[PDB]
Amino acid sequence: SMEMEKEFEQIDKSGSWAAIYQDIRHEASDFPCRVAKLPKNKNRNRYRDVSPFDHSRIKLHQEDNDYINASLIKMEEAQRSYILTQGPLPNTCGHFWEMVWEQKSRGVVMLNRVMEKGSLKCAQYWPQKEEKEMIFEDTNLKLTLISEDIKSYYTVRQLELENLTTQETREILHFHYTAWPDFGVPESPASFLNFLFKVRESGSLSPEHGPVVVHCSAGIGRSGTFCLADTCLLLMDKRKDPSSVDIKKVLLEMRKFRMGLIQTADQLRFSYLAVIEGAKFIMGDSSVQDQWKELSHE
Ligand SMILES: O=C(O)C(=O)Nc1sc2c(c1C(=O)O)CCNC2
Ligand SMILES: [Cl-]
Ligand SMILES: [Cl-]
Ligand SMILES: [Cl-]
Ligand SMILES: [Cl-]
Ligand SMILES: [Cl-]
Repeated sequence: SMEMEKEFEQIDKSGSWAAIYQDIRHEASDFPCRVAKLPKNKNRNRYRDVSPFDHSRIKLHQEDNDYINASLIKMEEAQRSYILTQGPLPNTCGHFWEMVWEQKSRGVVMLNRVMEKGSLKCAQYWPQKEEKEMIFEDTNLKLTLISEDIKSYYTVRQLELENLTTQETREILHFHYTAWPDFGVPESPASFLNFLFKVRESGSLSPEHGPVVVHCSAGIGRSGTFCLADTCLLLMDKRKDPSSVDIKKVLLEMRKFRMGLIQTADQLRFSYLAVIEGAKFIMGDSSVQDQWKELSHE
């Protein structure tokens, strides 16, 4: 029916997802990451092969060291921005919340678990109990769990972030997709889309706020899948025209701002599936959102 559906079926028939995905890797932008590779920043990076480009990196408003492994993905035509970052390290959780503060983000999207495949993919950067708030002494921020709503494959938390210097406080929404394997895919397009539209419905993507912060362990694989689907749905929505959306071109545009977005060919295949199914809602069938909520078994 849609032009991306036709392409999807042709790629499936010819079994060429791996070759399509490798073409994207071959054509993807390459820009320098000199700040990331400075010896003083070695312990601020989780993975030595995952670095922010200098031209798009988020700078901390600190005179000491402004480096965080985070990139501003600025989608000009779609008119949506995202900050993609790695899962914070035990020594960078203060930097992480400093970035959320300085960038005026309303939401944090977390697509991984703290422990995956027997390893620590992300530091425990938010408080798990209301009565045990966290204080980040290096960046002078306080973080309190206000409430949380646990569902079968995601959790939403309300956090309070306080600048202890000025005593201003902000409510941060934490959207935690808990059933997405590292280097894997979500269990259905339905559950992925149900989650994405929860983030959308919260207002956290509004241009009145700073860019939403999106992370997985590296800030590229699952994070890239999430952002590609959202931007493609937004572009389709802006024009009310599925055919104007070239998913591979959009992914290449995003990769001008951070390397390695979408880490497997199956994640690329999955993001086609999410966009194709999300298109039903965009183009005026709001009952599919109800089917997602049911099929996902919240
Ligand atoms: O968390 C993700 O979805 C993601 O992109 N993970 C990535 S990308 C990436 C790695 C990982 C990892 O978690 O081990 C290891 C080193 N190579 C690149
Ligand atoms: Cl250095
Ligand atoms: Cl977790
Ligand atoms: Cl495990
Ligand atoms: Cl960690
Ligand atoms: Cl890659």
